[PDB]
Amino acid sequence: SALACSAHALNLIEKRTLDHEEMKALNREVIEYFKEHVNPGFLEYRKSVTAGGDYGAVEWQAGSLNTLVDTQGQEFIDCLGGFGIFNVGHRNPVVVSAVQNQLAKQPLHSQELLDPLRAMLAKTLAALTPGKLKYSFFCNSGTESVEAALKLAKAYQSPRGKFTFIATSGAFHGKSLGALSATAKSTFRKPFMPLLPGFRHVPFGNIEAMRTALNECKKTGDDVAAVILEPIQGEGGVILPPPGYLTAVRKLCDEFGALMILDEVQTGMGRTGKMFACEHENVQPDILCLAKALGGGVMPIGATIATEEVFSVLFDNPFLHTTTFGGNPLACAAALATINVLLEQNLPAQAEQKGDMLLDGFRQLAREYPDLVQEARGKGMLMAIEFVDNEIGYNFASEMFRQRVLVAGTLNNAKTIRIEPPLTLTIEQCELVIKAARKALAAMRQQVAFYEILHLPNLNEEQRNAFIQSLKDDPSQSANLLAEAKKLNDAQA
Amino acid sequence: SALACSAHALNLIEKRTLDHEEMKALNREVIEYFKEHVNPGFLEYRKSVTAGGDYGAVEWQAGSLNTLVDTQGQEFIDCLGGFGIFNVGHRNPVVVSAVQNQLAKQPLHSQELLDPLRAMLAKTLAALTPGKLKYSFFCNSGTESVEAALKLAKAYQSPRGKFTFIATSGAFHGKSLGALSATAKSTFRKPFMPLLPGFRHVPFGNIEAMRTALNECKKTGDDVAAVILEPIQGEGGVILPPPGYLTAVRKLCDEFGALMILDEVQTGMGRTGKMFACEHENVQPDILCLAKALGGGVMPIGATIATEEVFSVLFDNPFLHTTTFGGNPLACAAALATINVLLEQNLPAQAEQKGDMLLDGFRQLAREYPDLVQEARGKGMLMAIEFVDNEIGYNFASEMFRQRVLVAGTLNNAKTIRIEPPLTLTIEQCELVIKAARKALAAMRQQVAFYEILHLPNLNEEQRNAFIQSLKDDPSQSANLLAEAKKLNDAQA
Amino acid sequence: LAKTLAALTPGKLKYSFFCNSGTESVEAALKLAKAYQSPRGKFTFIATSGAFHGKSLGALSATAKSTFRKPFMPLLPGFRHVPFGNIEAMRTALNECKKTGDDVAAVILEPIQGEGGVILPPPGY
Repeated sequence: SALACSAHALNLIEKRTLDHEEMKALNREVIEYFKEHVNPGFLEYRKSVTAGGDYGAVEWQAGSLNTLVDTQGQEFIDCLGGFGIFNVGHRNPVVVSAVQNQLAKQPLHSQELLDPLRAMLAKTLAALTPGKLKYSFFCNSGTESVEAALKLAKAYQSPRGKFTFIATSGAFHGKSLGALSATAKSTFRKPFMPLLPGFRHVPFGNIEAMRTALNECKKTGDDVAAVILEPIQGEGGVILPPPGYLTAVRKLCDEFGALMILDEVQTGMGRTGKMFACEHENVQPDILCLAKALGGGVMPIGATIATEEVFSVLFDNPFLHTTTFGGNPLACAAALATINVLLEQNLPAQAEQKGDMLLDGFRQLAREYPDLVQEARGKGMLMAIEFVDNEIGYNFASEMFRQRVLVAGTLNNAKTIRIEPPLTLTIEQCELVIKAARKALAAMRQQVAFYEILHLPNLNEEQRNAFIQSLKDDPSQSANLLAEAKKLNDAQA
Repeated sequence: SALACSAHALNLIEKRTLDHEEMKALNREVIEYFKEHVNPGFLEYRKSVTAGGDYGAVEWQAGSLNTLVDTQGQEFIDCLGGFGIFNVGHRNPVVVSAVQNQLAKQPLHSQELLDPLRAMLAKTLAALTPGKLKYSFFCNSGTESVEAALKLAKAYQSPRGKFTFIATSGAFHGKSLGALSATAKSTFRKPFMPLLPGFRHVPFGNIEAMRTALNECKKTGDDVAAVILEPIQGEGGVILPPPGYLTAVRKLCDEFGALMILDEVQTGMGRTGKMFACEHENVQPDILCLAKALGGGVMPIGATIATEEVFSVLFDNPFLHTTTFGGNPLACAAALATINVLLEQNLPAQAEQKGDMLLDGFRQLAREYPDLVQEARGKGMLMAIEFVDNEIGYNFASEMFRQRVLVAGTLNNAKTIRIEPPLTLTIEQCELVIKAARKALAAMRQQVAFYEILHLPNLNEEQRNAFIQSLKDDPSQSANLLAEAKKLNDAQA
Repeated sequence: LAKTLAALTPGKLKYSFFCNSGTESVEAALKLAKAYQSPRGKFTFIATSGAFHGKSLGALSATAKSTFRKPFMPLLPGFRHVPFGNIEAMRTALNECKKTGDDVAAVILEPIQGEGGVILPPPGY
C-alpha cells in the first residue's frame, strides 16, 4: 500500500546509522525503484553506479562542511558542490538554524498577510546588488528565475514594440519552455520545438556579432526586446568571455534601448571571487537572475532583481506574475543566513585565493599530461578541466570518484569536467584534491599507454611482453616504456 | 549595509514574541520595504492593508493547525489554506518532524549519488496513483509541474507528428511562459504574448466542443498532441464540469491518440473528497500534475506522474529534462509525511463530510441573501461563494477578515470568493465560519440597504430620517424598513 | 518553355514551374525548399537585409525593409536576416543555427540588391 511505502520511508528518515545489511537492503530498493519509478537511465549514465562498486553510492548524510557520507560510510570530498549550490558548504550551521528557527514559527506564508521575511530579503538584496537594482521577485529555482526575467522584459518592452530576444550559443538558462527558448544546446531544445518565437542566438564573447544581430533586427523591423547572457558560461564548459565584453554588451544594449538580463544563477553568491560576477567589470544589468547558492544548500530559491524603471510593470497589477511558493518564509530565512555568512566569514575573498591555488594547480597537472588534457580553466571557485575525449573525461571523473573525490561529468557528456567545490573548502582538502587528480591522471596515462603498446603492429609479442612487464612493475615508466616501445616498433617498420 | 540588514532580519527569526512597540516597529518596516523593494501594489489591492486597521496584518507564526497569528497577536481561522496548500493544516506535527529529521541528515542532494527519498516518493506515488501511472518527475512548484508535463507530451508526440495542444477557457495552469500558453485568462497572458505557438482553447465542460477542435485540427493537418485540463477549474471560480465529462474527455483523447494531461495541482491531495479528483469518475490520465499540498505546507514541491509508455521518452537521455532543486531530500520528506498523514487520519474522508456541511451551510446563507449572492458551489473542501459585484465580493472577504476569518479575494478580482480551509478544520471552527459569514452578510445588507434608502428621490428627508433611525437602532429590520421606504417612495411617485 | 528554360539555365537546373509574378515566383521557391528540407529536419531560412523578394506574406517574410513588413507581422516563423555581401556573417548564422538545433533549410538572396539601391556584392561572394 501507499500507506505502507510511506511509513517505511518515514522510519528510515528517523534512522541515523545503518547495519551493513540494513545498508545492503536499502541500496537494492533504491536501485530497484530508480529503475521502475524514477528513470532507468540514471543507472546507466551516472558515475555513482558505473563506478559504484558492488553497490551504488547511495547518499546518506552530510559529513563536514565539504564532505558527504553514503550508506556504506564512505566519506566524499564535494568538488561538485551540487553544480554551484553548496557555496557555504553542506549544512552550514548558521543556515541550518536560521531555517530550523523559522520552521518553529511558520514555514510557508498565507499569501494574504504581509510576510515580513520577504521584505527583509527584498531589502537586503537591494543593498547587496550594484547600481539601481531595487526590486526583487521570488520564485523557486533557476529556471523560474529566468522565466520571470523574460516576463519582465516582455511586459516592459512589448508596449514599446520590441519582441525579439538575443541569447548566446552555449548558454544555459533553464529547462522550462520559456527559458529553454534562450538556452542554446541542440540536444536540450530539439524534441520540444517549436519553442517561443523570436529568440535568436549569437556567439558568446563576440561583441562584433551582437552588434550585427541588434542591427539587422533593427533594419527588418524586429527590434530586440532584451539580450540575455551569463557572465561566464558555466555548463557551457566554463567559457570565459574576453575582458571588456560584459561592459561592451552593456553599452550596446543602452545604445539600442534593449534590456540587459544577467543570468547569475551559477556565478552568483561569491563563487567567482566577487558577490556577483558582474562586479569584476562593474556592470549593472536591468535584470539579474539568482538561485542555487542563494538557498544556502538548505533551501530551494530563485530571485529576480530589477531596476525600478523595469519592475514598475508589475506595480499596477501585482498579480500579473505570481508564484505559489515563491518567497516563503523558511526559504527567505535560508538566504538571509547565506547572505550573512558570505559577508561575515567574507567567503568571496576565500573564493579568489582557493580558486587560484586550485586552478593553477590544475594547469600544472595540465602541462604534465598534455596527452590527456587540452586545458584547465576557471574564475574563482568556478573552474573546469578539458580533456581530449569524452572517453578520457568520464575516466577522470570516475577515477577520482573512487578516490572518494566527487566531481562532475556523466557517462557521455564528459569531455570537459567542472570543479565547483564549496567556498568553504579547507587548504588541507585543497591539496588532497589536486593530489587525487594527480593519481587519477597517472593511472589513466598508464591504461592509455597500455593499449598503445598492444596495437604496435611491427612490435612482436616477445618485446611487447617485456614492456607490459615493466609497466606493471613500474607504472611510473608508463611514459618511458611507451616511448621505448614506439621507438622499437618503428625500428622494425 | 547588506551585512547590517541580514543580521537584523536574522535576529528577528530568533525572536518568538514581540513588545507592542517592537510590533509597531516591525509592521512599519515591512510596509516600508513592501513599497520600495517588493511591490507597492500589494499594499493597494490586498485585504491585509485595506482592512488592516491602524497597522497591516503582518504574519507572525502559526496558531493551531487551522489558525494564524499576526504581529499583534490576533488569531485568524484560515479558510484560504494558501489556495489549497495547507491541506493537513499549519505545521502539522507529523510533517514538521519528518522535515526536521531530514534536516539533521542532508537537506539537499549532491546530484550524483542515488538519493534514497526520491526513490521512496517515486514508489509511493506509483502506489497512490490510479491505473498505469508509474514514473514520477520532481520539480519545485505547480508551474514547473505543468511545464514538464508539456515537455513529456511534446517529446512523446512530436516524433509522431503531433504539435497542437487543446486547453480550456478559464483554465489556470501556471504563470511561467510554457504553462501560461495553456492558462486561459486574457489579463494574465496578453502582456507576454507571443507565447508558445499551437495552443488552442475550448469551453470547459463541453465535450461537443472538444470533439470539433480535435476534429478540425485533424482535417487541417494540425493534429492534437495532448489535451490538458483541470478536474475542477479552481481559480476559474470553482467551476464543476458536467458528470461524465472527464470520462468522456478520456475517450475522446483515446480515440484521436492524444495524450490526456490532468492538472490536479489544486484538487490533488484529498481536497475534493478523494485523494485525486479524477477518482470520482475513476479516470486515468497519461500525465498527472501535482503540487501545493503535496508539500504539506512545510515544503515547496511539484510532481509529474506519467504512464511508462510516455515517460519512456526520458529513459534514453535522462538529462533531457532535469531541474536543480527537484526531488531534494527534505522536500521529499515533507511529502511522504503528508502522504502518510492523509492516509492515516484518512483526511479525504474528512474532506467530504466537512465539505458538504460547510457548502450546504453556504447555499443556505445564499437563499437568505439572494440580493448579495448569486450562488455558492464546491466539491469537498474546495468551494466558492459567487456574489453579484466585485464591490460586494471584496466587501465580504474583507468584512470577515476583521472577524478574524481569512478568506480569498483581492481588491478587484473578488466577485467570486473561494473557501479552502485546511482538511483539518474542526467542527467547532466549521460553525464559527458559517456564523462569521452570516454576521458579515448582515452588515453588508445593512450598508446596501442604507444607500438604497438615500437616493429614494420621491422620499423626503423627514421620512428617510425615520428609516435611518430605526436602521441603526435595529439593523435586523434593514430588510423591512427598506421595503417600507421603497413602498413609501413609490407612494409619492 | 520548360524545355527552353532548361536549355537556357546554367548547370543542373531542369524543371520549371510557372506562375504569374515575381512574388508568386519566390513563394513557390520557398515552398520547394520547404517540401524538400522539412523531411530532413531543416526549417530556418536565412535572407539578407536590404533584400526585396515580394509583397505577398510568404515572400514578405524574406523581404527585409522594416516599412514593408511591420504592419503585417507576425509573418512566417523562422526567417533570419544577415548583412548582404558579408560571407563572414552568413557563416555565423548557418553555424549558430546548427548549434541550437535550428538548422537552415535554405538561403535566399538576389545577385544584386535591385530595389535595395543597386547594391553590388564583393567579387567572389
